[PDB]
Amino acid sequence: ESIGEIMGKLMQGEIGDEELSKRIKEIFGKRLQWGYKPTHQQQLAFNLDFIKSLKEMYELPSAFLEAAFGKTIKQSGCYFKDETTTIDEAEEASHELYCERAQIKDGQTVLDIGCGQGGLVLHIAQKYKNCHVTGLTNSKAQKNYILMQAEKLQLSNVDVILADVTKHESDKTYDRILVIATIEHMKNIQLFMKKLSTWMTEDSLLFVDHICHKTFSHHFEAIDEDDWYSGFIFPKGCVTILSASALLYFQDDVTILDHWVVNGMHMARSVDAWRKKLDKNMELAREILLPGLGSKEAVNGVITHIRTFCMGGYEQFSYNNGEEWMVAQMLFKKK
Amino acid sequence: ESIGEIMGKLMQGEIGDEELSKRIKEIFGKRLQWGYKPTHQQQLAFNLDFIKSLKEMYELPSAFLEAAFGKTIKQSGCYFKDETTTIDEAEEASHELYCERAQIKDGQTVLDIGCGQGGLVLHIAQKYKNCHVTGLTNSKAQKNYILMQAEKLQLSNVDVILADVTKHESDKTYDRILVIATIEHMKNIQLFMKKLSTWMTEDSLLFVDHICHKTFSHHFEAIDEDDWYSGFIFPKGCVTILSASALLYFQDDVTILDHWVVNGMHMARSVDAWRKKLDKNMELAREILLPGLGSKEAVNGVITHIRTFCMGGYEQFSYNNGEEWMVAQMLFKKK
Ligand SMILES: C[S@@+](CC[C@H](N)C(=O)[O-])C[C@H]1O[C@@H](n2cnc3c(N)ncnc32)[C@H](O)[C@@H]1O
Ligand SMILES: C[S@@+](CC[C@H](N)C(=O)[O-])C[C@H]1O[C@@H](n2cnc3c(N)ncnc32)[C@H](O)[C@@H]1O
Ligand SMILES: COc1ccc(C[C@H]2c3cc(O)c(OC)cc3CCN2C)cc1O
Ligand SMILES: COc1ccc(C[C@H]2c3cc(O)c(OC)cc3CCN2C)cc1O
Repeated sequence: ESIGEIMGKLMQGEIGDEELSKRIKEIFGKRLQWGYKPTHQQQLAFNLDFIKSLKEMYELPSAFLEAAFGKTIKQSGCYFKDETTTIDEAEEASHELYCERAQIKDGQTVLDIGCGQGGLVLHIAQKYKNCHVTGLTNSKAQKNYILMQAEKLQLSNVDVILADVTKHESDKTYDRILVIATIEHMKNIQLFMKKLSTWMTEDSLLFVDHICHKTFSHHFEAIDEDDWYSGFIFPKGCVTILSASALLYFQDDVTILDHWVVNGMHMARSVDAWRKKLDKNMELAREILLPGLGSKEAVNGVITHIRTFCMGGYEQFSYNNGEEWMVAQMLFKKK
Repeated sequence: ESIGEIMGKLMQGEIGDEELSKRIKEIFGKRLQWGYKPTHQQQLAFNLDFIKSLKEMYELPSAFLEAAFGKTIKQSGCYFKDETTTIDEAEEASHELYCERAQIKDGQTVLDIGCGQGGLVLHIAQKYKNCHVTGLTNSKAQKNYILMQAEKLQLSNVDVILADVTKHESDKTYDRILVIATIEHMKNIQLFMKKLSTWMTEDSLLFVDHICHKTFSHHFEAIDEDDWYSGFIFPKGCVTILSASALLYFQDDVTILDHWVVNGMHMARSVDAWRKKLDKNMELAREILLPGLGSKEAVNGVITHIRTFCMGGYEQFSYNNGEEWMVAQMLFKKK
């Protein structure tokens, strides 16, 4: 059983959902075997080795995005109160959670780093009309989308910075900096945190939300030759899954004030909703993508990628009733 | 079954070792039930609540001490390589571990806070003749003992500061600060850490060793009315057991560089050796104490206290093969 084989059957839609879930679950189970140590002594030795190594280091059309994701195209874990919470409500609930945890108050300058399609930017701007809300994104498409939404919603307190955060230089400081599902993509965390501190004053607060494992850190990459999933989903080996505590060791330039995690079932419910909505709008999605992609085969490839991401994400975050992979949140002030 | 009852039978030597161990083990088991939460979400909420609360806040004759403890009267967890390691060897092995983990080098100024009988002070002074080693203790007896030992061992590089560390004021800085089994007694940790930072330069390192639980923090005090042990051992409610990670949240003035724990079986072997040696020298011990104490009953009381401490300590640190309560160590530099 080779991976070239498994990829073939996967791309040809010949693996049933039940089998696909089972295979991915098995791959995550192996990640758990790799990460858990028999003693806390060894667990910390392993975790500290990961932290020390860290310290030495085509866009989807928005119409397609709107057909797969919730209303504000949130691309991060949402928050589900009820069994009946829709993805749209879940988006809103997690926006309000961030506002509370980050102590957003009317009149503050707010910076959202890696703002995506700007669901959070738009939420804060509308809710707090005296705040000035800046999103920062490296994507031209995202900037354009946010600006269009701000205009449609009669929001005058939004700007977007188009930039690679790791290169962006400014003397500007902000009362509140929010970093949502972005730190996972950052090559140099110590330098990232340091730069963020330079955009803060003594009164600023920094809020970070990231997917985590409760116990250990890992790069999102294949353990063994049998793992076809990790490299399929992330073909760059560029996503890091920090442990729930990893950022505690990155207080060179910022100091922790609070620390939470959100159980993984919330993220699981998120990716499940995306998957279902994508399945629902499958034909429309296929039509939307065809122009920009060329082939209907290249279409199916993109769709398979996204759907499998959702299928795998479900197994990942729901493992052990959400008590393995989950979401970590931290609040810091400047040193 | 009242506690007044249990204390009576205990002081009258009418509780067998097997029963005594069982009762204490049960008390610790209840502490575990109290500390472990069903989700990491709740575990952190509980742990952060403990950390936030923190941020709002007659001497035994040395001859007796020599008859109960190892050669250098180390009053902290030792380190046992073999089944045949004596308490004396265990003392030495943990001294060398500290020297490595704290990166002690010949020629440094070294400060040992809460230095006790100065086993570590004497070890560094003898091993590194160009170091200057200062112990700081609040006990006149300890200062006297260390000074006598330094004189006997022809050590010219030792001084002792007699002081309450929480009141001590000095402009003096040191290359290395060591804090061994002392932070557990500190009322205000944030202020303690802050003061330590003022005794450091950019080149200094701070090493802290403390008893911990791997998962949660707790005051060493009775949970319920059935716990006769906690208040017997520590009648002041003045000992805090931080979690293995708690000090990560105290980086206002210092930054973490490394983090370890030592499995609890080492501490268990420590208190067991003390208990056995005390049992061995029981008659001598009783004789030594009689002058300073008056009654032979007051003697038995002190001995019961110490022995029960050892008996309980064994159950505490050996719980789950040393994977509950254990020893945490951290290395920091100044901010
Ligand atoms: C997983 S998405 C999170 C989007 C948004 N925060 C949300 O929660 O929906 C990661 C975001 O970070 C952006 N990003 C990644 N690397 C970046 C970089 N170096 N500079 C700026 N933005 C970056 C991506 O384009 C995207 O907007
Ligand atoms: C558990 S003993 C540890 C002794 C020694 N470090 C060892 O490992 O054997 C705690 C030590 O801290 C000292 N101590 C406690 N509170 C203190 C304070 N406020 N100032 C100075 N020393 C203190 C005690 O007298 C004792 O020397
Ligand atoms: C295919 O495009 C994407 C769609 C949605 C997300 C949301 C989210 C997320 C959700 C997961 O379930 C996951 O699995 C490890 C990884 C990530 C990494 C980035 N972010 C934290 C990210 C994307 O790159
Ligand atoms: C009776 O006098 C003592 C003798 C030995 C110690 C060693 C050690 C220690 C060992 C334990 O096993 C323990 O149980 C929680 C608590 C403590 C607190 C202080 N220190 C970290 C401390 C003493 O106060």
